[PDB]
Amino acid sequence: QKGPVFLKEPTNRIDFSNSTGAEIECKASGNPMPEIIWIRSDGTAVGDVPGLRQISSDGKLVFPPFRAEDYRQEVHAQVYACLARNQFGSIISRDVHVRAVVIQSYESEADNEYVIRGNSVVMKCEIPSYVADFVFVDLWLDSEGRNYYPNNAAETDGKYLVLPSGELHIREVGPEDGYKSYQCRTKHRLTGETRLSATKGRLVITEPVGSKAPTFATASKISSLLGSSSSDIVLLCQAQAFPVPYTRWYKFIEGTTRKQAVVLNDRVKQVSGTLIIKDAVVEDSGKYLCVVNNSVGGESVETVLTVTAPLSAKIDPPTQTVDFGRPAVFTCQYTGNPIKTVSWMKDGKAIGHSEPVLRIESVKKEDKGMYQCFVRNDQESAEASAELKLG
Amino acid sequence: ADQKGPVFLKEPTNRIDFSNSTGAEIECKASGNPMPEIIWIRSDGTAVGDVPGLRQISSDGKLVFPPFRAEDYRQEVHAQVYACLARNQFGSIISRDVHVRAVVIQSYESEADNEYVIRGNSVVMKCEIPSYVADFVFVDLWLDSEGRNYYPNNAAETDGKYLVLPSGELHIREVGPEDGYKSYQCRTKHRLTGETRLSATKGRLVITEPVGSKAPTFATASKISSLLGSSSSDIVLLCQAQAFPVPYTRWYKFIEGTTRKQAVVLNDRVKQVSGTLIIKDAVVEDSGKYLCVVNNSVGGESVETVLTVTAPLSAKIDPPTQTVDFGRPAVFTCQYTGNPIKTVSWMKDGKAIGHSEPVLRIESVKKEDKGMYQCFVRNDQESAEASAELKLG
Ligand SMILES: *[C@@H]1O[C@H](CO)[C@@H](O[C@@H]2O[C@H](CO)[C@@H](O[C@@H]3O[C@H](CO)[C@@H](O)[C@H](O[C@H]4O[C@H](CO)[C@@H](O)[C@H](O)[C@@H]4O)[C@@H]3O)[C@H](O)[C@H]2NC(C)=O)[C@H](O)[C@H]1NC(C)=O
Ligand SMILES: *[C@@H]1O[C@H](CO)[C@@H](O[C@@H]2O[C@H](CO)[C@@H](O)[C@H](O)[C@H]2NC(C)=O)[C@H](O)[C@H]1NC(C)=O
Ligand SMILES: *[C@@H]1O[C@H](CO)[C@@H](O[C@@H]2O[C@H](CO)[C@@H](O)[C@H](O)[C@H]2NC(C)=O)[C@H](O)[C@H]1NC(C)=O
Ligand SMILES: *[C@@H]1O[C@H](CO)[C@@H](O[C@@H]2O[C@H](CO)[C@@H](O)[C@H](O)[C@H]2NC(C)=O)[C@H](O)[C@H]1NC(C)=O
Repeated sequence: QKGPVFLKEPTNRIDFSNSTGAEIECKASGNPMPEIIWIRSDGTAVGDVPGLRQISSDGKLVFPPFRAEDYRQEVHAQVYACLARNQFGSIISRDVHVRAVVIQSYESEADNEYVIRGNSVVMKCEIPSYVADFVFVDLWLDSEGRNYYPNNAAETDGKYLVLPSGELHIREVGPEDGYKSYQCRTKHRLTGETRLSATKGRLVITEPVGSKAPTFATASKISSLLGSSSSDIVLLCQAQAFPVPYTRWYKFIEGTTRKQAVVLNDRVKQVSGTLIIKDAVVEDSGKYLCVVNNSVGGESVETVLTVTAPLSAKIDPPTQTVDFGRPAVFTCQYTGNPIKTVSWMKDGKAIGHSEPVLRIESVKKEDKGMYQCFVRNDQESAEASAELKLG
Repeated sequence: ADQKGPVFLKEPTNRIDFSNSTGAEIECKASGNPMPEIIWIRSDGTAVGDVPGLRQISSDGKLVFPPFRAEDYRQEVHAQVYACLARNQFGSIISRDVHVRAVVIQSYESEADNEYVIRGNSVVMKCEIPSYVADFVFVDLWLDSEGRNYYPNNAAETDGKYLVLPSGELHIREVGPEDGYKSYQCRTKHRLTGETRLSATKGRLVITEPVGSKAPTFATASKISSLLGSSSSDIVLLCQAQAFPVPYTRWYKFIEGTTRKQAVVLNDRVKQVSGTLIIKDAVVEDSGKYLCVVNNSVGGESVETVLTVTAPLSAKIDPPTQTVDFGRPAVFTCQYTGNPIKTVSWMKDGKAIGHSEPVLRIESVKKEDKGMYQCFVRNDQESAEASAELKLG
């Protein structure tokens, strides 16, 4: 009577510690009631692995907590999927990427910053790369016991500002800021446990002798970063000079040398030399230029920004009934950036068609069933289902 | 007879850097008949006199900056761009731009970082130098807890466990657990004061045994970077990425069409060490966009690097001297080298003639035209000049 439709579809990424474990739930409607079958991305069904992987009584895929020595890649590092099958047909859920992580101790270091008097600075929380995925800055702390907290930047005024990217920004540092030592608290997403940095960083304020031209922390005149739509993005410009330089941001026109001055508003803001883009959208993508001038001279560093958007898929029509021999057409309406590939499936099998529109010119008894459109990134996947009825 | 305009025998270098304690002396010498007078000037053409205890003109033509206390630093003296003026009755010539930079010595400490590495792949160890001494301080040698000294190599032979790169960082092939049993210290040497200093912090290699497999991961999320290099110098393009199983890496160089790319040809000159590309004895033609591609069974990643190779500026005028009979044609051809070239300009007895073309032609030689001529090639960071004389018959 009716094909399967996912009511609750597992997320693309499931990350958990070996201590917590995880349980993945998948549910779908239909008439008759579809059966839920957990599978790998390649389509094979998954069974119980003692102490490691279990199919629950309610149809949930479970990974109970386990010893680090019991780690298996075939289970814990595997990409899974949910299969909802019916007499009418079957559908496959978007890729479920399971990563079980054995929790391993780490140390964060707060770096010192050597500053020319009057220039603004940004303090970094150094996080070892192996925990870099699961660890972020909780807050900043100083020797006198003052707390600086992360905020979506509604108000950029004030001396100390914690950037959305986790660094601690400080306006116009004088000698009076040199008596403080700064420390950063890190938070682990999986364990929820907090840890202070092993090393306290502190500002070294050097009084300017003579004049100095703009000088960046690095000699690299170009870089890039990735960002999410609807998330607050930070473009850093790190330069020190005396007399204190002024910074302006420009945006190049696509495939052109020409560029426009970035317009600053209640969403796009500039804190000293740093640029913050709140509530980012895909169109913010492009090539940006930071220009730093002072009386003695000037420099320019470049940045390439790419703003990602979540993948979504919709098939028009959701349902259609065609007669034997007549054409049947499916149009996949998808969104999100970037898009690497489009692909189609029928009742859980690759149809070998990469175009957003799928058309069966002469329909047979075989073609009846559920159809799916799959859009994917390296990072992501999305799925939409549609049903085809005969007569 | 034997009468000739000025020509520089010794032209002071483009960059003069010295510590407040050491001091400096800049000497400019030029020939001529009669003996030319040497006069020190600024870039604007104004003459400079003696500033007591700070700047002094020696009558033999030396510009002297005796040692001074940090309190005595003057922007108008120590940070100034100078030039040498050699004048005679026939004309005058101005030397290349001389950038004088005096530096008050600041105490510093370099950090030898501990680096986390997955077993089996290569690692490069950073020596952090405070950005304010970054100009004047470089890595002299590496030293380890066992007392083994590693010295910077020209990269003649890149085989072997340990290779100190031209840039000063320490590269290590196929790190095993045993390579983490020891701790490393880098020794930095200050260029101006000649003093050597230990890192005072010993970095240690942490070898983490792989739990499952992981795709290529770079130290930073940046997919692009650029760097500058000088001709004849050994240039290092770093690719620092970890994966398990240990990944294989490929270097490419984009075509000027920018769509196409070619595999980098490895030879006795251009050679890569386990993912780190070294270009020895660099030339201008090595410039371009490079791509480091790290692919593995689990996945792949590619980082881009834009390299620019600079060559020193030099200028020479084809005739050094010529004598015209008032026959109307007269010609000077400026031979210049180096990269990049921002501007070419001709000067007459120390003043711009408003001609930027490499070949200066004076049609209609007249008594107004007698004097010294100069070709001037400039980039932002350097300058060069050539001298020539014009005589009448
Ligand atoms: C998930 O994996 C992690 C490892 O990746 C695992 O955490 C580790 O558990 C072991 C226990 O099996 C811990 O060992 C302890 O270490 C502390 C020091 O940190 C010791 O003080 C403890 O004392 C023990 O020693 C006695 C004998 O010497 C025992 O008889 C006594 O009962 C105590 O157990 C003990 O040695 C280890 O520290 C942690 N490591 C980390 C980083 O947390 C975790 O248990 C795994 N989770 C599950 C659910 O299996
Ligand atoms: C600020 O400094 C910049 C240099 O970073 C100056 O602009 C550059 O000038 C050079 C020529 O020397 C050009 O090749 C660049 O294309 C210019 N870049 C830009 C972004 O303009 C600029 O003139 C300086 N501005 C002031 C007011 O001094
Ligand atoms: C050059 O400047 C440095 C300061 O940067 C001077 O070194 C100082 O010397 C005094 C003694 O006269 C010491 O008490 C300080 O600790 C030193 N400071 C540093 C940073 O070394 C040095 O004397 C100056 N040189 C001359 C010739 O005066
Ligand atoms: C090596 O890695 C690259 C990605 O770093 C793989 O994919 C290439 O990705 C680009 C997109 O940036 C596509 O345009 C190319 O077509 C992809 N390459 C191919 C061959 O399709 C690449 O596939 C990897 N190569 C191998 C042999 O694994």
